[PDB]
Amino acid sequence: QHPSHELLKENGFTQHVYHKYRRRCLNERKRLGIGQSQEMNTLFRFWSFFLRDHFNRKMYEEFRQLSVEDGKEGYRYGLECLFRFYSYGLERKFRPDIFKDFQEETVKDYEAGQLYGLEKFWAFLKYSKTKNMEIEPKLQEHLSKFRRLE
Ligand SMILES: Cn1c[n+]([C@@H]2O[C@H](COP(=O)(O)OP(=O)(O)OP(=O)(O)OC[C@H]3O[C@@H](n4ccc(N)nc4=O)[C@H](O)[C@@H]3O)[C@@H](O)[C@H]2O)c2nc(N)[nH]c(=O)c21
Repeated sequence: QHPSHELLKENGFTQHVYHKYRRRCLNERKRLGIGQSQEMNTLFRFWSFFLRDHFNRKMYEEFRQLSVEDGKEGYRYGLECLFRFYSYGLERKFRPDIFKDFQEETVKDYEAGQLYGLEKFWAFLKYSKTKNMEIEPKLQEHLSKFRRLE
């Protein structure tokens, strides 16, 4: 029924349906204001799921850009979506450039006094089969807090 749900089905993504849906969502974000469009929220959640299995760089960059913007104004649903995309998507297909972004946004989340991102990162490490991942020294320190909860 909802365009996000059509777009998420088996070979259900079409460009004209997505372009229409996106534009309305982004239009309603500007008209009503950040964090005040529920249709925009459906797009954060479409992106979180879609990009796990049909990654596209430009769509990823808008997702990350718009969710980081929302997060600084105080609306964290997009960032929560972003962090799930990182944690579940990098488990499907590891991409070292996306992994570096994941580290950058997690260290930012933690420096803001939040734990949602840091826990998704720890959870990625517990579930992932990727080997010889390079973890930033700063982030390695913050994760060191969860070893005590062992
Ligand atoms: C099996 N599992 C558990 N975790 C992570 O480990 C910690 C403890 O897990 P849980 O207690 O069960 O969730 P919890 O209640 O604590 O918080 P939560 O709200 O659930 O965040 C997670 C949210 O992912 C959404 N969602 C769900 C299903 C799906 N297909 N997509 C989703 O996107 C959904 O919305 C969900 O709620 C949490 O950090 C949790 O994320 C994992 N992480 C990775 N990479 N892979 C995993 O196979 C895995």
